[PDB]
This record gives sequence, structure tokens and C-alpha cells, in this order.
Amino acid sequence: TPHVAIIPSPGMGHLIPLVEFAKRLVHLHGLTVTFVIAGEGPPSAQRTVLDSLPSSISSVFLPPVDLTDLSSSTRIESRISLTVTRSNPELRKVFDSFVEGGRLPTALVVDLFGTDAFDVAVEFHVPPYIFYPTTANVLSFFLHLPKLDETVSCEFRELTEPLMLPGCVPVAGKDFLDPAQDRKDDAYKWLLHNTKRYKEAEGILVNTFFELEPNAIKALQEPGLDKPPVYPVGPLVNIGKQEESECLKWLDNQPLGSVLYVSFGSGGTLTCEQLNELALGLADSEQRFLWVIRSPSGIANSSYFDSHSQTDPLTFLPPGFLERTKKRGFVIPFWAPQAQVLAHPSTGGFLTHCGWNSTLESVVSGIPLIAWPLYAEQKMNAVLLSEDIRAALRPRAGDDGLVRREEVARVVKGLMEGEEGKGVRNKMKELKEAACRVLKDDGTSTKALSLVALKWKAHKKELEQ
Ligand SMILES: O=c1ccn([C@@H]2O[C@H](COP(=O)(O)OP(=O)(O)O)[C@@H](O)[C@H]2O)c(=O)[nH]1
Repeated sequence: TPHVAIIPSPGMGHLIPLVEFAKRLVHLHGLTVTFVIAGEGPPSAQRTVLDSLPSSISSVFLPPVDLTDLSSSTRIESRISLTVTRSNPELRKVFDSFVEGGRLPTALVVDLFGTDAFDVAVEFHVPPYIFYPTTANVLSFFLHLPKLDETVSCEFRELTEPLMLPGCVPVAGKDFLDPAQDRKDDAYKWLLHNTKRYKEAEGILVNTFFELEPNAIKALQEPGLDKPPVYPVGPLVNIGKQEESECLKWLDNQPLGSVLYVSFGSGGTLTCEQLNELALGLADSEQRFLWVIRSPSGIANSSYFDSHSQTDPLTFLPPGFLERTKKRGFVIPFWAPQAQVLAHPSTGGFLTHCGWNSTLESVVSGIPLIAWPLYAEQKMNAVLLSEDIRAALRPRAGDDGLVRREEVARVVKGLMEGEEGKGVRNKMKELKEAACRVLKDDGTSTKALSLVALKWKAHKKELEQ
């Protein structure tokens, strides 16, 4: 059977969907999968995700890459991209051992920043594929970026008209994903470099689905200059049926649909001032909430690589906040069993950083959103979710960028109980239905993944014969 090697670039938001993808490949398509894990140190969260997999899935952990030459100011996308790039020598060794074992992969699947691993795929005559863990809208942006880079000579924030790619929500230059915001920085150089390599992929599998981004998917699937086949295969998520304990026990004690979940992904934190206003506004709202909290930082993605929290986040909360909210709020530091929370009947809303896994998980459970983007492509996702899909409400930030407690309370109440939240709640109901539809045996996302697996089985067949 085809053996598929999956090489994630660092990030829980890459590993998680890739694990869901691997499980589908083994359980639904009878393939074997090996994760080849590049990084700087042992896995953290990561082990919980890689644990308990079918034996048709193995993991190889490469020697840690030397990124000691990088300045502490290095942007995450540089670090993420270079972790895969500098790992190529160790990846070659792993491929040699696959060859010796009679298990040369039928495909090498990288994620959105891992395209330099294509060098190893090409060297071993293994078809390269990209598993793209965020939206068809942002994928369109990535595929266009080589052209945009060529045709536009200002920093993107200076553009006076929004970018409006076929089928895509318009996005202002100033809202393009974080690594696009400073074209002199290595983060842009690595972003650009990756995007230039997308045309080398034999296929791009994208974690989204037709009803969610119909216009962008249609556009992506139209023949184009140097454009690879694009396969929507989502929503590939943890549906939250696995057996942290205390916060779920708390949740069990709350009324149906009553709890606002609040979480900023695996790597997001707020400034001090924003943490303070959010706490105060959550309390003001008088809504029930379950907040996964991290210590504040001036850098929104400062926790991206962190295995744990050195400081106690609770020490940053305002006077009396924990007292006032003792019954109606549950504050959990650093990590929650999010898939379980979003699938829980007592959950009714999600204040999200708009990371795409969090978004998909929320869609699959019909949970409406407040869109609170922080970094990476989250602002692009927030524009898509609020202006096009219309499944998120957005808080108003002041001219200093601060969302004040009054706005927090207003939007929370709007989502949980108010008229403004009925539109988004209804839209999420429709998307929840659609999420089921597309993953049925003859659902569009299932069809797309099946086409890829079939291509891999055929390739293996031809090679071995
Ligand atoms: O406390 C948390 C925070 C995050 N997650 C999971 O981590 C992933 C976060 O990925 P996402 O794309 O939403 O954002 P990222 O972490 O990449 O910014 C999602 O699967 C979440 O369910 C979790 O289990 N517990």
C-alpha cells in the first residue's frame, strides 16, 4: 500500500490537522503514514496529539536543527520555514532508510511553509504535495503572491484599493497576513520563497469545504498558468469525542448553549492593556465564559513555540475579577481540551483569534464566532468570516487598536443573547449541516481526498509493477 511521508513545519495548528488527515488516510483509504518531525527540541501538547494513533501511523523525530544563529527578533515564519529547510540533510537520511526498508514514500506531504522539503522529494522521485491548513481565500493569496510581488512595489499597507482575487473576499493591503507586512524582513522573503514553490506541487489539499468558501474554491479549481490541482478536503478536525477534566466538569454544570468559550489558539496572547479590557468586559457582560488564558506580551505570537507557561497568567487579572466571576467564569491557564469544549452542549459562542482549525472546529459544532484576529493570516480570516461568510461578529477597536471593556461586553452580549448574533448563529447552523454533507461517502470533500488517494494507489501500482 502507498506509504505517505508527512513533514510538518512547526506549530500545533499544522500538526493537529495533519494528524486528522493521516487518520483519514489510514482508516478510510488503507494507506500507511510516517510523520517526520523537524524541530529544535523534544515535542511538548505535541505528544498528546501524536499519541494513540493507529499502528499504520509511525513518527520519526529528526535531530534538532541548529537555529542558534538566528536573532531573538526573528519572526515566526522565518523560524518555521528554516526548521524545515535546515532539516533537509536529516530528511535525506530518513528517505534512505525508507528505501532500505522497501518503503519509499508514494508522496511527500508538506504544509504551507515546508516547501524546501520538495528538494528531498525530487531527489528520491517522490511526488510532492502540500496540505494547506488555512482558507481557500488565503491559498489564493499565496498562489498570487509571486505575481503581486512582481507587480506591486510599495509595502502592501500603502495600497489604496483592496486586493480582490477571483472568488475572494476583498482584503486591504494593511490586512494581508503578518509576514507580508514588511517586505524587507526575512519573514517576507521566506513567505515569498514558499509561495514561488507552490507551482512545483503535484496537488494542494486544502482544509476547507465547498459551502464554506464556494466562490474561492470554484476560482481555485479553474485551470490557470502554473496552477496545481486544488482539492478541498475539510473540515478535517478533532470532533471532540475523545475522553482539562475540571473545566469540562464545570461546563457539564452550565445551561445548554450558555457558555462563551474564549481562546487565542496555540500561540496567541494579548498586550497587558488588552488583557485587562477583555477581562473587565467579560465580567461586565454577565455571560458565562470559559477562557483559556496566557500571560500578556507585546508580541501577539510570543507563545507560538512554548511548551508551557513560565509565569502564572492569573496574576495578570484585574482586582476582584476572579472573585466576581467565580461562579459564571472558568479561567484555565495555557491549554484547554478545545475540541471537547466546542462539541459540548453547554457551549454557545466562541471568541476566537480566527486560527483556521479553531474556526473549522467551531463550524463543525455550529458555534458562532466573535472574530478577534491576532497574527499570521488571522485578519484575512476575520474579514472572510465577518464580511463574506457572515459567521462572525467583530468588536470595534479604537484608533489606538484597543478594544475597550464596553465594546467587549456589547459584542459578547450581541453574540450570546442579542439580535446581532441571530444572523451568525443561523449561518453557523447551515454550515454545521454542510460540514456533515461534505464528508459523507459521496460528499465533495470526501470525493476530493478519495481522488488524491486513488492517484497515490495508481502511482504505487505502476512503480511496483
Ligand atoms: O487551549 C487550546 C488552544 C488550542 N487548541 C487546539 O489547537 C489548534 C489551534 O490551531 P488554530 O488554527 O486555531 O490556531 P493556531 O494555534 O495555529 O494559531 C486547534 O486545533 C485547537 O483546538 C487546544 O486544543 N487547546
